[PDB]
Amino acid sequence: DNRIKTVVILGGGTAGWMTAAYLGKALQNTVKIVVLEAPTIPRIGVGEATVPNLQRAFFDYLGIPEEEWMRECNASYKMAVKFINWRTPGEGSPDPRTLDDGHTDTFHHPFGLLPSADQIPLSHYWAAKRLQGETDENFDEACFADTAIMNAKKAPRFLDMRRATNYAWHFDASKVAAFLRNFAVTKQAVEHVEDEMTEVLTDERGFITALRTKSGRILQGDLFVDCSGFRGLLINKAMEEPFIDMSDHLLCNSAVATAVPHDDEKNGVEPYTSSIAMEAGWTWKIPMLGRFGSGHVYSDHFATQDEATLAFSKLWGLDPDNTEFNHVRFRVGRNRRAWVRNCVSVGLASCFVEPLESSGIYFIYAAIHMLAKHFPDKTFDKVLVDRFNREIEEMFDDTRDFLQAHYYFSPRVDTPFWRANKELKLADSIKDKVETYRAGLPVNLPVTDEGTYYGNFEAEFRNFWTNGSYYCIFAGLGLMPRNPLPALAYKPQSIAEAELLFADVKRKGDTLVESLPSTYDLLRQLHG
Ligand SMILES: [K+]
Repeated sequence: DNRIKTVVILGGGTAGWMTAAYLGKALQNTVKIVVLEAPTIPRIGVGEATVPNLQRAFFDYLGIPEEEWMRECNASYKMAVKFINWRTPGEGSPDPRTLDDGHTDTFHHPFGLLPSADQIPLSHYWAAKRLQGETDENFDEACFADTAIMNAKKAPRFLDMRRATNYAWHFDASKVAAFLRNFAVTKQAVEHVEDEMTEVLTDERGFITALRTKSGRILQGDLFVDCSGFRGLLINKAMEEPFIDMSDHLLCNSAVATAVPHDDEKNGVEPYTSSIAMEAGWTWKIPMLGRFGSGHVYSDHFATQDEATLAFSKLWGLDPDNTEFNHVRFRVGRNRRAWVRNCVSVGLASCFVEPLESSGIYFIYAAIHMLAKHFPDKTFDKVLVDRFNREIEEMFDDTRDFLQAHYYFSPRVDTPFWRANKELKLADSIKDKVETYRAGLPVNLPVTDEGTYYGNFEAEFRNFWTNGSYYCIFAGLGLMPRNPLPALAYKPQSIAEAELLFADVKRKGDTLVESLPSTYDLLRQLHG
């Protein structure tokens, strides 16, 4: 028996309890699991957004129904990230300004794969018509019916819970973590030790043999998972793995957040996350029932905590001296290696980017999934560790580049922050993709249908940011192809077939906007 016998997870929150619950299922009762988590001082719940695979890849794996967990964390529905004021100058405002060309400064990044005609995505037929003046429609409204549903604030399900569209979730992270702790302790026999870590004990090879807690108790184990957050108490301190700072790619390094009571009856509930451009970063808005989480992400090189706090307060008309605020300084980048010896980092201890595309929980689920597949024995085969590390670094570096593109192709030059973004270097892989896009070609064409894509985690993981996503961001920000895809000039029958697809998107939008309940009414039914 060369097998791991005990796994010790350092830290709770979403990373620790997701790791514990998932390995609890994956390891089929053959391994003892211990979580060491300090008792937490409650923070105001500032909200978290997600991607659509979360229910199939995580909660369904555990046998937890959607309704059951949503009801315990005041969850709500997300059909997109909506970008506001990313092309126009001025102070932070929740209200979209007007472009020079008359359009409102808003664009959406929704979920779902674009349809095709003649093996060409609908994106390309839209681009051809827009470049030739045959349409004035934006990409998002021409190509996704979700745009019209979100503009009317309708829900992504009917009141009988029939599905109408793709969606993800908004929720209180600290409640999801509590829900998962309860699940893991009562249904999977995870041991919860409520204490702080004071020592990390190592053998002659530098492998961890145990942690000591503040009370003096020693927790022995074979494999250690670092979910300790930005401090990286195992991976960075004890194992001495360097963190690669990537502030030469992304500038924001701080946030100030709160939760804002909201009149759902008067205003309705928006089925989407908003990203509101500010003078020295951007502000998230994550609606739940009765409230929204909000947070201004900023670079402390271009604004002081007080400046940021004032600009954030002015957005929502908060009184800055009579408001509860959380302040965070973050690490941007990743570890040189995520897994060293018998220490595997997951969550913030591993890697982090600002939540501009709701990547946080995804990075956790992906790391845990890959750990279960690369799960070691006590010989810790180096190839197994290497392959895991290689997946984590490519996943992170890919999303990092995608995020950088949101900033680099903003036309804003009104503040030193917006201008500073354009003096950073683009990474090679994203320069290559921009060039491809600019010639009218697709970037990262989806391999498969939407069922298979959101059904099989490996299919999404290998094609996470597809053609549709690059169009949403580049076209949204005003970067167009230099010309249409030249093949389209030879394909009049394919042009006409795409016209039918555009008409289908319009019909679906008009029909569903008439018949769907409001997001508010679906939430009221769900939360009982
Ligand atoms: K051991």
